[PDB]
Amino acid sequence: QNVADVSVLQKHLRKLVPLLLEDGGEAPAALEAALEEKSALEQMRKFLSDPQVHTVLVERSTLKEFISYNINIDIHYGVKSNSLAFIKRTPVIDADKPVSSQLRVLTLSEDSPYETLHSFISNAVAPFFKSYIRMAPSVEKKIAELEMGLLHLQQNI
Amino acid sequence: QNVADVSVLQKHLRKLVPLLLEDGGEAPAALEAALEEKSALEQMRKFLSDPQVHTVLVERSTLKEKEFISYNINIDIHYGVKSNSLAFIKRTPVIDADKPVSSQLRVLTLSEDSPYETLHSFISNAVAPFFKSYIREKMAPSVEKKIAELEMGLLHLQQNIE
Amino acid sequence: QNVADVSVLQKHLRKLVPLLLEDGGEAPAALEAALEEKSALEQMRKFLSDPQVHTVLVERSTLKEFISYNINIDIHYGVKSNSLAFIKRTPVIDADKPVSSQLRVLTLSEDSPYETLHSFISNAVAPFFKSYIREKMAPSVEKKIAELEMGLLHLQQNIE
Amino acid sequence: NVADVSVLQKHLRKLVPLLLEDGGEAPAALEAALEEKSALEQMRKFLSDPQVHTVLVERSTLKEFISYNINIDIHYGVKSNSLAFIKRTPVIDADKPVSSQLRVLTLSEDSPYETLHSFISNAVAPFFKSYIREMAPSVEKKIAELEMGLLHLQQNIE
Ligand SMILES: [Ca+2]
Ligand SMILES: [Ca+2]
Ligand SMILES: [K+]
Ligand SMILES: [Mg+2]
Ligand SMILES: [Mg+2]
Ligand SMILES: [Mg+2]
Ligand SMILES: [Mg+2]
Ligand SMILES: [Mg+2]
Ligand SMILES: [Mg+2]
Ligand SMILES: [Mg+2]
Ligand SMILES: [Mg+2]
Ligand SMILES: [Mg+2]
Ligand SMILES: [Mg+2]
Ligand SMILES: [Mg+2]
Ligand SMILES: [Mg+2]
Ligand SMILES: [Mg+2]
Ligand SMILES: [Mg+2]
Ligand SMILES: [Mg+2]
Ligand SMILES: [Mg+2]
Ligand SMILES: [Mg+2]
Ligand SMILES: [Mg+2]
Ligand SMILES: [Mg+2]
Ligand SMILES: [Mg+2]
Ligand SMILES: [Mg+2]
Ligand SMILES: [Mg+2]
Ligand SMILES: [Mg+2]
Ligand SMILES: [Mg+2]
Ligand SMILES: [Mg+2]
Ligand SMILES: [Mg+2]
Ligand code: NA
Repeated sequence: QNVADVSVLQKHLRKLVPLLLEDGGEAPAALEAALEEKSALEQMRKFLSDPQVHTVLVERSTLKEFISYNINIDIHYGVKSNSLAFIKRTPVIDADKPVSSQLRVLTLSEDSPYETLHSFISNAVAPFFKSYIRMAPSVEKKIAELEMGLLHLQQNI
Repeated sequence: QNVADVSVLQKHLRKLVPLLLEDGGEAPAALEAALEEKSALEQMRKFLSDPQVHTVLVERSTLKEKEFISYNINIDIHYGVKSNSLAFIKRTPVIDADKPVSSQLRVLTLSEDSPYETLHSFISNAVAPFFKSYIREKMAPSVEKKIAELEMGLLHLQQNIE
Repeated sequence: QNVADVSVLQKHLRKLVPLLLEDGGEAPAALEAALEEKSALEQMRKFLSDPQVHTVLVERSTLKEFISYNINIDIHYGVKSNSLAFIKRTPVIDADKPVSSQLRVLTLSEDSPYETLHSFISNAVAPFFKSYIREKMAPSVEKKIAELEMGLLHLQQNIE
Repeated sequence: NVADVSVLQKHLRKLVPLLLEDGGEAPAALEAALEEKSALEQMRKFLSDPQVHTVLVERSTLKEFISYNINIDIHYGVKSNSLAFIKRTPVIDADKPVSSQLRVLTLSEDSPYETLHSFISNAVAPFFKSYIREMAPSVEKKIAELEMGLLHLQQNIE
């Protein structure tokens, strides 16, 4: 019935972002600028309310010193960007349940995407899948093949 | 080369865990007990200093008694049926004392939902678009297909138990 | 040939822990959480099945009135921990015999370890050993027990 | 406020069957032992007298007829399996749980050299090391010597 208000996501990000993309301390003015952009507000409302929108990215960018943030639905890489991605666990974010129990969180660094994805596949997805299953064998093998593929791309820079 | 002290990871977890595995508030007593276990101190120390240990899992479990909450910290990444977890993966072989801890870790949450669904969601909603976003701007198109096959495979696995 | 299932050990601890580490009553929820950890299941399985693992420790810790349990193979002291140590009598715990006949049990308190050990040596080990030998290296071992007892007594006295 | 003898009896009625029997209720043999006059006096002493440190509950079999006996004296018997209780403080207080005030050690019918070797090697030595890692080195070495002494005594009769 009740979709969470945008302010619930803003408040959550003011607390979470400083822990994951900064060295602690309070939410920087730069992050507050991003949370208040009209575009950002509409992207965040869409994420909260629309079952077809699954993700939101908080991206911290530096230029040569100068820190900037941006909020958008699109999950992507940037050479001088470090990001936090939120994935909804259910189609809509319920105003009546805690927000943290409705999201999955992943961080995405400025490393080569081949390295970052290799690391997530090799160190998290592969053992988590094996832990459960120990078509399933065919999916275990595809995880292994994806891991190798990514390792090759990473080695071939 | 100076390795970060285990207190650096404890302090970080005290702040982060409540935002990700609880509904905010202070670090619960159950978490502090898990952070002070001798076994956990050992596991955390290996994570900080041993290039061969890539990961650490903070696992929050619930038991029916009304619910009893327990935490446990260990290197092994696994699923639990009434467990919601935070996994840390190191970006480099050792965690350096002289840089912020948050800059040296990758974080992923792992819920109590069916792992087929959890993994489908990470592959479909993060791994796929992150990869495609990068290659758009020769193994590469074959890895893109492999991600699509993995995605579909996890989708079918979930569908089969719904 | 048949190794006892981890559930045999869980059941035994559910009954025993409340009498030795609590004031009776039912197995606390804190103990049940410790008993179902994956790390704990693996440690307990290794204790039951592997000749090179001799012990398992059930450790009760207090924080701040907040009680936590943890199960692990390693025998150690903790400043606000009271523990129950099980030592196997044989290399492998046999499924076909009662579990209690296959274990030795020792409790290890939150007291200074000098005092705890002094007490076990002077009140149990010494008189047990003497009872047996009285009923060529044996007098030499008796002397070693007395030296150890003395040494532990002095270590405790030094921090009093 | 010193503990009454019934506090120790009740505790033994619950503990003994877990440690010296295969569970079940306290056998009549244990109840007979807890009501002997000699046992009652010894238990009373244990509770109240600073110079009595220990009490043993000893389970004996005769070819199987089961017998129990409670006495202060800690000793081995070839047909006996025992539970030893050691007081942590000079007297046992009624106002605190009795379990918090005792140390417990089981003592089996195995060769005493083997039982003692096992306690020293698997409990005392790592417990002491864990502490002195977090005169002490001389005691660590005496532990190792005792361990070795017991090992050799057991090997010699194998
Ligand atoms: Ca912007
Ligand atoms: Ca634990
Ligand atoms: K924008
Ligand atoms: Mg700023
Ligand atoms: Mg960039
Ligand atoms: Mg949806
Ligand atoms: Mg708590
Ligand atoms: Mg501990
Ligand atoms: Mg739960
Ligand atoms: Mg783990
Ligand atoms: Mg600093
Ligand atoms: Mg991170
Ligand atoms: Mg992933
Ligand atoms: Mg299907
Ligand atoms: Mg069994
Ligand atoms: Mg409890
Ligand atoms: Mg061992
Ligand atoms: Mg305590
Ligand atoms: Mg062995
Ligand atoms: Mg065996
Ligand atoms: Mg001390
Ligand atoms: Mg001993
Ligand atoms: Mg009674
Ligand atoms: Mg005394
Ligand atoms: Mg006697
Ligand atoms: Mg040893
Ligand atoms: Mg030693
Ligand atoms: Mg020697
Ligand atoms: Mg010899
Ligand atoms: Na008698």
